[PDB]
Amino acid sequence: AGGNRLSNIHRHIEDTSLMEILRRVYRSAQQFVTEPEMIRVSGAKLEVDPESLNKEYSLEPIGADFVTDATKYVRQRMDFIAFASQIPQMAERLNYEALLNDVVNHSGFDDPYSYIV
Amino acid sequence: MIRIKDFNHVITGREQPLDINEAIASYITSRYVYFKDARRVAEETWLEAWSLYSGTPEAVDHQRTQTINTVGEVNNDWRHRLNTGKAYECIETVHGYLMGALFPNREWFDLTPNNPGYANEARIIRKYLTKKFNEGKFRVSFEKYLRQLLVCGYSVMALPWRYESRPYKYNVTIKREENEYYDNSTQKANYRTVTENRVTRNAPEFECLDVFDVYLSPTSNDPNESDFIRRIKKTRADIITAIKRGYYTDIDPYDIVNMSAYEVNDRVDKLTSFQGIETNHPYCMDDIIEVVEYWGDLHLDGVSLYDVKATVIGQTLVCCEPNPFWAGKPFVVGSITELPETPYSVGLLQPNMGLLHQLNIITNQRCDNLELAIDEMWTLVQNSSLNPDEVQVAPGKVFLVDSHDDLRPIQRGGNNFVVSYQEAGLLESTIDRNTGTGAGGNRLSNIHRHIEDTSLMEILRRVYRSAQQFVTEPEMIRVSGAKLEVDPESLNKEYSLEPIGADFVTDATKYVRQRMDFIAFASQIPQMAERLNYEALLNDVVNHSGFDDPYSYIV
Amino acid sequence: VSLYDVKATVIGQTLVCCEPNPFWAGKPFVVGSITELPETPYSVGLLQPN
Amino acid sequence: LFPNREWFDLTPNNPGYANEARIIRKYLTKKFNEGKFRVSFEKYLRQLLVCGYSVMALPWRYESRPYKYNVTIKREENEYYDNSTQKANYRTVTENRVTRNAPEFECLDVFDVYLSPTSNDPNESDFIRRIKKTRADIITAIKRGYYTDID
Amino acid sequence: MIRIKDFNHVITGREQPLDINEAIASYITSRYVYFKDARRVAEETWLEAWS
Repeated sequence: AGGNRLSNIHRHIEDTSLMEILRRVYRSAQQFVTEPEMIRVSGAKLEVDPESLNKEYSLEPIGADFVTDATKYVRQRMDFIAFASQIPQMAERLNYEALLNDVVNHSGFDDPYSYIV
Repeated sequence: MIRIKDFNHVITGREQPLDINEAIASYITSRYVYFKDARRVAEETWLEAWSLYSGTPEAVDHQRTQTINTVGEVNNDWRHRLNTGKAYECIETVHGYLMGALFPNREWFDLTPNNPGYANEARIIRKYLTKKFNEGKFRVSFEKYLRQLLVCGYSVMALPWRYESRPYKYNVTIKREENEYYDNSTQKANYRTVTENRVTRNAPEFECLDVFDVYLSPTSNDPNESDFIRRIKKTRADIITAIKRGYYTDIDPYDIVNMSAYEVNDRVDKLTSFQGIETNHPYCMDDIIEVVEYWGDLHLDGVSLYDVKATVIGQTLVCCEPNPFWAGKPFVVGSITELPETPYSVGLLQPNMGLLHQLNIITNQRCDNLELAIDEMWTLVQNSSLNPDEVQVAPGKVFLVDSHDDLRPIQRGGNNFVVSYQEAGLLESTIDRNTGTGAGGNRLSNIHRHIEDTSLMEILRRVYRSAQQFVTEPEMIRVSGAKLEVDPESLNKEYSLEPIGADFVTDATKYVRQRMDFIAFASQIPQMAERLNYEALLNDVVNHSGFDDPYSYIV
Repeated sequence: VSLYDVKATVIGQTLVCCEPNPFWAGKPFVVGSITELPETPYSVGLLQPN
Repeated sequence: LFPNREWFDLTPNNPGYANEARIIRKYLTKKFNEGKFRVSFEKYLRQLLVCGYSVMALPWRYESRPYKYNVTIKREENEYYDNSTQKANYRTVTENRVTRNAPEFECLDVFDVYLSPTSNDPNESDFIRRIKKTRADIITAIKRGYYTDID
Repeated sequence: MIRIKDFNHVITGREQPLDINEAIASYITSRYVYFKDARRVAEETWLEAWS
């Protein structure tokens, strides 16, 4: 009822204002911020054109539900591994390399590959 | 003179028309006039539904002009111009439920290939469509589209790869700013001049079109296969660009300046006045021209052309060609409650519009009577001592009179407001009970299923077919995360994809669960456990587990 | 002549700046709406119907 | 909209751009924290709810770009003032500072922002803005060469 | 005199305006006036909502 109405309004506002602001901000940052300035502002240790900016250096902004999306992504793999590992003939036939790589990359860490030897 | 053999044509007579361009222009004009004339009552119903939905003094003024037709010979000249917002809240509740059902999460659609050997291409096309939808702001356009559909019972959406929506390159010469910080020696003339290749569009990829500007055939029963007539606002700059590109051929670039100006529809004017913006112009930018765009069949005198796109500027045919889209016209028509003889359906308001008007009338009449029923009044009779300038209320005031009955409060009669309140409550209950916003879940699920099957899935079908037709392998790989000769015949049979909504997760879960249960039953007994094709079982499970690159998980 | 996607600055009936849009993402202004109508850029607020 | 301070994420379309996506996300988070984005968004949303229409101006506008300057000041190198504390004996220094003349994120007024009446997309319409700009800012713009046709 | 070739431009007529700066200034002023005048009722609605 009221929750439904407010959820619809929140969806519309997030899709129209917040995501548009995010899009404008990161595209302007990509246009105007250099590599040394960016790594010096942020915690860390560039030639583009408008055509390629929409093609390969494109980012898609999402709200606070990224934790839920990553949780679903990781849970799909965990359920698949749990089903496959119980049966020996299929347990030997999994690519744990790719499985662990996807899990660590979508586990929500800031430096995920630092946890892989 | 268009080449008739270039079209899907049927020779219906011995003599073909002399000048096919004027013949087609006259046919299109006559069809447009007929479509406008046969839809007169429906447009009035849509406009009064919009007036009921929107709450403004102008909307109330428009509503009070329709109550004679809708409710009947009743009095509606109350000095109260209040609106209850009942239609507004019904539309918003249904809209919120439908948004929640149609886009519950970000993976709201899936493309299942019909040929199992087309899975990689299906996944790549799905990623391309997700990127396309995110870039084209599809959700906002679909929100407008659904609001219009729920209010009017009929809506239209234009999809990308239209001529006005194709992106184009251009050159810009600009002063590039290289430093974040401005110093005391900051001069703009000393900046490096840079010529940049930029890409832009002149029209949105996904657009919600106006029902007062989109016309369908009155005798057609399938809205998506009906003849399509659209009125387009195109600038002289756009027409010059089209002529230079060669899309418009029979019109003069320096006569389009003297070409007739755009005329705004009266219904659109009233709809905008409802919001409070005067689209009526002291000047209309002096730049907008009316364009008549026709999709469908031309039944002329001596020849009939099938599935054509035509463009007319005024009374002259500037474009005429076979439909360049293999999936049909890039316009999707959406309906709520389809009737067996009309292409326009019934909206959520239309069954309840008389009740909405009656509720507004009852509320206004009750307010008019109540404003008079509240005031406390007194009566003073002539006497010798109590003057009318001494009769005022004070705590404990003593009136020095000669008779106790000189000043007396006025006794008001019994007010008949309880019946008005009861009838207003009954009307509100009836409106919520007819709309389905209470059962109610069943009504909303039926509406959601119809909308998903009619509008969203048709949009998905047309968009992925147009992507397969117009998008090349290299740019598709560039757009999607990844590391082509087809024809309309094979397109529907081997390279065919089935679009489904958010229930693909449930489908994959069921598909995996059947195999899981079968394996669990078979593995408990050694005699049957040794006869299982684990290669096939694992392959199907990993392919239907919902991964993006499922074969990367198999050694 | 028709110019597309330009930034212009005017100080009292004189044009003091006119250039192509220097932003690849479009203008740095974001317009927010609540209930978008099919023919208006201005939407419906929460107080407007009431 | 803001249940926690990790209220947004940037997912790259190309899987080879994940590191740069993370750097851009961190840069955007720090910029949002510094530019007082939340208060501006509260004002923006309040205006949007009241009117049904609101406008927000984002950074990298000319009036919001940072600039450097020099100031000559007396640094206080001692924590406690004694009976022989004299400001004239302090160390005179010239410090290089950075600042802005306009906020990076600003909620604009709907009575000062105008759009095209016949446009359907509010974010793709013609934009007209009325700006209160000081003569000092106009002098700075003319000196920097951004304004060329006024004295 | 701004350079037209620097813009995303479309030539719509045979004769370009004599003074492009004044032409653009007049166009912007007319557009501002039109936008302000076409929005008078909505501005009343907004001020009423604020009140």
